[PDB]
Amino acid sequence: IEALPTHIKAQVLAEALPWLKQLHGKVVVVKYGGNAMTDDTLRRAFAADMAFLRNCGIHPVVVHGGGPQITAMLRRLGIEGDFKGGFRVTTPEVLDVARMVLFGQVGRELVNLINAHGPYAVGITGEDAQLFTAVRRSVTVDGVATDIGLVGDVDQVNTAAMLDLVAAGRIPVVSTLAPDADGVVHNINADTAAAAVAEALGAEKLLMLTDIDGLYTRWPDRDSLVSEIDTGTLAQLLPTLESGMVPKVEACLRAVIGGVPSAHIIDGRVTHCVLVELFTDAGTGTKVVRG
Amino acid sequence: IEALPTHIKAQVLAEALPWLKQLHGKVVVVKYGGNAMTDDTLRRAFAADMAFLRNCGIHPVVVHGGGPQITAMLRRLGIEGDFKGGFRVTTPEVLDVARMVLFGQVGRELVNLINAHGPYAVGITGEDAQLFTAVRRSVTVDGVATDIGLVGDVDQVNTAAMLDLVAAGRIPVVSTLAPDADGVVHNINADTAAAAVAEALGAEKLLMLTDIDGLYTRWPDRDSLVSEIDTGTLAQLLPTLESGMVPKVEACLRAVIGGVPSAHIIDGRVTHCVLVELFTDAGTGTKVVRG
Amino acid sequence: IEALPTHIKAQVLAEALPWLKQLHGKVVVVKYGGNAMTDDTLRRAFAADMAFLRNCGIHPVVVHGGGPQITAMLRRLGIEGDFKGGFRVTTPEVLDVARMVLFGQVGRELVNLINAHGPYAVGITGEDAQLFTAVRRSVTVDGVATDIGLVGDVDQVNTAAMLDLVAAGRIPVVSTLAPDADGVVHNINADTAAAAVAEALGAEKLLMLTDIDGLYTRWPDRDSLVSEIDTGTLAQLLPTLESGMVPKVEACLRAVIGGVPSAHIIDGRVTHCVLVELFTDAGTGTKVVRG
Amino acid sequence: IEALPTHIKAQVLAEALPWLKQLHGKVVVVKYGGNAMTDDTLRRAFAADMAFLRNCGIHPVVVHGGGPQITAMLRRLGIEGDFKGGFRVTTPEVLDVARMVLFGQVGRELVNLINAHGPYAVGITGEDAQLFTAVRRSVTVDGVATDIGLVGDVDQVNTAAMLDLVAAGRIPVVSTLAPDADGVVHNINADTAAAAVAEALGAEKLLMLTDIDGLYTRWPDRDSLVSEIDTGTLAQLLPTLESGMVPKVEACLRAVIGGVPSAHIIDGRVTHCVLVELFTDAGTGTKVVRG
Amino acid sequence: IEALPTHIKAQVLAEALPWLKQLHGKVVVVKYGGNAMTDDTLRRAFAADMAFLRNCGIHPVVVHGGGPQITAMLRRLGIEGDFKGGFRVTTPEVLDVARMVLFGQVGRELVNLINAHGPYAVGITGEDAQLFTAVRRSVTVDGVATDIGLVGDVDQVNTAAMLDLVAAGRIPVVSTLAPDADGVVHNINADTAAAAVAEALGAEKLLMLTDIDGLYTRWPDRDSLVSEIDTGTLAQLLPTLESGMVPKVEACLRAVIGGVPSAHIIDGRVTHCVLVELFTDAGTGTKVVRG
Amino acid sequence: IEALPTHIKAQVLAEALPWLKQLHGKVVVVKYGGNAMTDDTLRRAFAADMAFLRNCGIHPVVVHGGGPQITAMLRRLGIEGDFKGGFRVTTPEVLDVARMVLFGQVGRELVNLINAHGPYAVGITGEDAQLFTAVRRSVTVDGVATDIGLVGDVDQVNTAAMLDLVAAGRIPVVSTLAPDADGVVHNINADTAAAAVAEALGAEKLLMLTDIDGLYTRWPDRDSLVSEIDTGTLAQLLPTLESGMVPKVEACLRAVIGGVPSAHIIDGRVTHCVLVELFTDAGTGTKVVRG
Ligand SMILES: N#Cc1c[nH]c2ccccc12
Ligand SMILES: N#Cc1c[nH]c2ccccc12
Ligand SMILES: N#Cc1c[nH]c2ccccc12
Repeated sequence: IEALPTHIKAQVLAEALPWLKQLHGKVVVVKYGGNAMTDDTLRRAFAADMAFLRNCGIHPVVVHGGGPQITAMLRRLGIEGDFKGGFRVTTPEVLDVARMVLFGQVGRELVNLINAHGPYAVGITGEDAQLFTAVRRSVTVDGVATDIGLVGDVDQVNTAAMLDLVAAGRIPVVSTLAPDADGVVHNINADTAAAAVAEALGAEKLLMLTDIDGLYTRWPDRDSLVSEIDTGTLAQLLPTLESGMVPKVEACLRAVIGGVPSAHIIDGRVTHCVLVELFTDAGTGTKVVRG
Repeated sequence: IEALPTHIKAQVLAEALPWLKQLHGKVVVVKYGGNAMTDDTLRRAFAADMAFLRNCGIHPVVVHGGGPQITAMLRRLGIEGDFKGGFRVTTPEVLDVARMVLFGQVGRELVNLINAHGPYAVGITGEDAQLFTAVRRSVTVDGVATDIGLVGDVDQVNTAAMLDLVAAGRIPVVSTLAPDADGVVHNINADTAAAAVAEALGAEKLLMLTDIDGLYTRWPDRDSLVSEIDTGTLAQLLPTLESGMVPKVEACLRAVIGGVPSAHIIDGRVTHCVLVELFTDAGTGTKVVRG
Repeated sequence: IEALPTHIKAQVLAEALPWLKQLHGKVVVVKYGGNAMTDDTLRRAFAADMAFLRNCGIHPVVVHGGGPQITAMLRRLGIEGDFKGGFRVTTPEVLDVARMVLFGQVGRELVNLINAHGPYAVGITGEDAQLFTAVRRSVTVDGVATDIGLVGDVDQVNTAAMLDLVAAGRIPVVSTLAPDADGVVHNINADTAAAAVAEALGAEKLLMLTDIDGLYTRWPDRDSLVSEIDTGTLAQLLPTLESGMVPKVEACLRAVIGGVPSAHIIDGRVTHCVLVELFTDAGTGTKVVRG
Repeated sequence: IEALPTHIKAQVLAEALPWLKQLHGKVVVVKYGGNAMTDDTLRRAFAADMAFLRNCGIHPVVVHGGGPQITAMLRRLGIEGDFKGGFRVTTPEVLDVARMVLFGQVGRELVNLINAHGPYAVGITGEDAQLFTAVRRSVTVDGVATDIGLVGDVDQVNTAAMLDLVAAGRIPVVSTLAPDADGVVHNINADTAAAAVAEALGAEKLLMLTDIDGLYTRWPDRDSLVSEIDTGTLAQLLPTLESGMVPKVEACLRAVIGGVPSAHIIDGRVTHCVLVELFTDAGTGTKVVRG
Repeated sequence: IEALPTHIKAQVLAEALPWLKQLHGKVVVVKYGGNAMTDDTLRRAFAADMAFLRNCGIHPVVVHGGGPQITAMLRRLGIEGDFKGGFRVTTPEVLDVARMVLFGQVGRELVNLINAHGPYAVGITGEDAQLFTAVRRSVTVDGVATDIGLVGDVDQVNTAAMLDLVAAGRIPVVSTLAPDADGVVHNINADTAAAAVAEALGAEKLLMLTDIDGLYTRWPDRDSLVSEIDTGTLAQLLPTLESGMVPKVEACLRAVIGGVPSAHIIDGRVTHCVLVELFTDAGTGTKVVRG
Repeated sequence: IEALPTHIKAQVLAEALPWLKQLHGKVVVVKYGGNAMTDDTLRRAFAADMAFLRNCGIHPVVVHGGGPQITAMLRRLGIEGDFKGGFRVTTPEVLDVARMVLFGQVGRELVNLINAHGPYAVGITGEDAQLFTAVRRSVTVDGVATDIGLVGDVDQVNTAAMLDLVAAGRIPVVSTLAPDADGVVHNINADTAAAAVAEALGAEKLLMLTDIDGLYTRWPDRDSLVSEIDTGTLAQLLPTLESGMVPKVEACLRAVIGGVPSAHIIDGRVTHCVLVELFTDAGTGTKVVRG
């Protein structure tokens, strides 16, 4: 990284300035999962980027997933699953495991990585300070939508308390569990919870780290990768995409329709993807705006 | 509770007033473990008492343990232990389990119980916002003090950040894990961590919930239960007590010598023990002051 | 008070918690007169209860009367009265006496009693900082309503200045005198002034200390004492009650219709009546709500 | 006042500017008694001057007396006095009268006069919010100093609470009564209480309204009126002056020695004496500084 | 100024009080030019009056002109002018000169004069902190309105930033230059800029220092000088006045129609004209109100 | 700038993070002159870098020179100079010119350039709000140090007011003129004024833009350019350097000895020199630390 002439290091730094202005003082929600979360080099870069944002006076909020880690813990504990469609039923037992893996293991790693740069990160769920609630969701399994246990969608968000915590300079690292109106804690899909947090906080950008270059119109035609797309066009192509992309795309729609200026699907396999998507025009992600 | 004449309900309420004045605006650290934590009726009463304090403008801080729950999880996961003396060696594997049980299971239950009364509780470890650090401790096993893995004593405490969180009206529920100066997370004995938090925050009282009526000079002589005792006298009798009481008593000494006006050993088997110790002179606990 | 088992002292304390939550941070206006004001034991209990409220983060405002003390001072000064109906005409001379007795004697005693518990109470009239104004009221004497001198109803209240003084932690002790729009000070009936203060400050409760168990439908039928009643029903029975109860009931109507959630007529002959009405369900008072 | 050329109205206004700068944002304690308090034209001018100060961002504090009004009330009430030396013994009965006359009559008139210009004045004694305490004083009667009842000197002053009330824009009008360390209210000489308030608040000036042109070295030699004098010189001539001037001069000494930059003895028989002493060099008063 | 009896110095000071109340805490914009700006004695008096206002808790804002000083500098620099009608075309060269004379010479003198009394004045243009913008204005020259270069009218004003600077206790001294929406700096007529600042800041008064006794209906009939006039009447006589008075009168109309309670045309040849217009009823100026 | 692989744009951005942390919330004083100030491309880059810093929550303070522009204006005005040694005597006439060129021309250009990115810059001298004072300096001309008119060194700095203006988010652009203790304005060398501002504000870095690669031990030996040097070593080589470097080096010594962690001499001929010196390790400047 040293053979690079310094007059060019200068220019890439200077070229960040219009995005520094656009995001100064603003909320950016980042959904973090996939290989950016399981590879050690990408993890440390991700944590360093959160520290970066925060040392620019930008206000990151991290929502994390952890599907595979829950599955591994359930097998270690010998807890046999029930499955309707392709969905595990989350019994009270499974939720306790989900909660202790998400909040007590996965969240901790990111909190510690970020905090290597300063006292920034703090972990939380909807349970803490009543920051958000859940409502039980059913799923559609080849016809009759059905019940699959303590699985929810975000209900209400304590917008005021959340922004107080951010204005105080903290980086909330959110584990997606929250109580319903009766105090019963549900597990919430992390992609959609990111969308709901972004909308409630008036975020400027939703960033969705995913394990793909970006959105493909006609996968796997290479000459079909899009750079930008509107929600209306993104509605009419939703029924066509691979299973893995549906939650990430529904999140971007639910956010951008909800007033978030842009949602982005970026590649988490790229080192410092966040820095390149926010401060560079050479990003590989795809940007969703309204229309 | 209705056959009680109302002129007497009045008097017990009025008799709380001098302790309301003494504790208004003040920090009270409560170590919470034992049967007050495992029995459902005592749990709900404990949570309701934390809500009480907080609706009197008193500032509770809860430090919780969970030794037995860690042990059960380790057996469920089939993780065989190593033991020096009577101490389990906490390998990196054991700490990950300890942390996920303490923060992701035991802390969650108390947060949810308290939050049934309002948005008060928030869970945290030393990892969050760098609130406190640990330093590795060795243990003395019948002679040569020795190493037993990632087990620590509290090092430094971010007093300012902690009191900000309390002045904001929150009830921190602390899980005793914290990073050392190198970012490596240790498990801290909860009794001694309570003592260190109390001293750092300038608490007015340390409350230590324990499964005994109180301190016995000469157990099991009944006519030996003390009501109050000074630290100097409490130093010279320390080498004489049952194994279970040593950490609770060392905590009270380390706190009261450190400037906390009084530490109390109260019985957690009593419903609403906190209310009776703080707002009543008919408490069964034993109070430690300096001298 | 010591032969009472401690597990029962606990329960009556715990049973206060839902009213602590309901009133935390809220304004409670208390009209204080009668035998709770002239008996020494009831006085000290009343003052101690105001200190209690204030050490729970509740915000009491005390409005006091003093009819009989004015009369005694007038006789001591040999000032002969004029009477239309049953009403003394308050000449400029009588008002100067009323003001100096109410503010300079009766208010002082309560300020001093309360302040024995801390720097809480501060005395005031509408004259101070222009906190409220009066408008001259006429009275109805068996037909033609007529003039009886410098006697008023509360006009406007400086809501902002009043709540600043309360948020500062003070317990205003109000003597009901205020200037009209021309600077001429009037004496205001204390019961109705309490109602107007409660409505202006957005109080949660109006407490009216009176020398009776509570409201009787058909006095003196014992089996006619009510526990709760709505304003509409309380309008249609108003023309039926003893002379002494009319101002206390008109106050509760004017307050509850004005948005105060509940007004209460409680017995000031009961030691710590305030504590039992606020923090106990075994109260003897009668509660007025809208409907 | 109209035949005066306007170029000269201009100059006297401009000539106030260096005292506006000196006193902007500062505390001025004014002892107010005598004929400035009993003549209606001088009263209204005094009140208007307090409003003036306050509309210049200056912070007046008024301490008032009222000796003669107490005496008249005692005679109206037929309360016979006891006298040691020339001093009335203030029994509990006399104090109740003193307090109700000072706070409930004399203070009220000034509060109302000032408040004709805005919501500025608020009345208070040491009893309110524990603003100051008294300590019982004995007197020297031709030899053996002796006890004369509930008469005190100011003990401690709640400097913080007092300046909060002033920074809030209020003009405290102080009646000199305060409780001792046991809650027993004493009457304090107003001249000396003014001196103690001035010293406690870090006032810039003490103003002492008195019924004389100013200090005379050798009364009644006309060519003996002084314009300025230091405390050391003012100590050595104290044993020589008329009885009426001793309390006013002891006040100025106790204040200026206590750090108040200057104390002034001005003539309260002069309309707007305060304005002329503060904003004009043509004052008739006498100024005391240290040395 | 000493042969004046002191009882009369008192009365003129006391007679200022109702204007102190009216303007306490309020914004007063002062247009300053003409002989009050070029004569040394009038300059120092003007600066002293700004200090006066500020030491009364009044908030002056000074807008200054400087037409003749620009002309002299242009001749010193040998820059030949172009003239359409009677108007100099302000080329880029002329504006650089105008800006450096207005901000770098004329503004500096007033800043320094005022600051002799304290740290009050601070100089600024629309360029600083984007405090206001300009829009290019054309002029009407005996028919076809035409372009005369970089000359503007005030466009938008950063009301919030301006009042922050004033609430901080500063006296802004404004040089009328500001950028247009494209960053190109224009010179703004000072009289009309004063009117726009007054309206944007919600000033209580606009003061326009001019070199005349006041407005004459039928100049030069002496018996035609007016003391007060409404905007409607001031519209219909505008087409009749001398060239020099049109900008001063258009300013007063644009301000008073814009909600400023009164605009005043006062004589800047009078020492301390500001003090006499604000704090005296013997002013020679003419007051404009709406109607 | 597009043929650069994006994984490398990422790394140079990520490599800025440790200097973002070091300077977040801190003061950086930048002396700005020379060719970075006269070339249009370097000007716009400089202004953009100030906007950059400010959108990272860093607090730049710009001190500017302008020697050559003063000289040109003096010749345009035909003002003949007097010279002792190589120094122009600054008469009152020369200072008025210096002040109007520095504040009214050179400062304006930078204010406008920076403000193209937002409302950040505000121009000021020591005259404004009494922000700093000067003391007359003499010079040493081949022996006898002598007087050269109204030329000064910075005396006192209003540290509090200056940091208020910066905490408010403003970028002060300072023109080095200030009054002495008698109100007489002096011109201050900009290099040394930068050093004094840096020391007074507790800056983290002093940046000195100069027209050279950096400090040469033995100019013009190329193999003599230093990267870092301590003050003690920088004292003993000071008597050896070219005339142009002495003020820049004396500034760095006076700053670093005064507690500023590092002063830097960087090349203003390099586009975005500020960005490369602060956020890159490939800088060409030379850093001065204490020792
Ligand atoms: N709200 C909230 C919080 C939950 N955990 C925390 C740790 C430090 C500061 C704040 C919070
Ligand atoms: N407002 C008001 C007050 C009237 N008297 C007082 C005494 C202490 C504090 C505040 C006030
Ligand atoms: N806004 C603004 C300012 C422009 N110059 C200033 C000098 C001192 C304080 C504030 C400002």
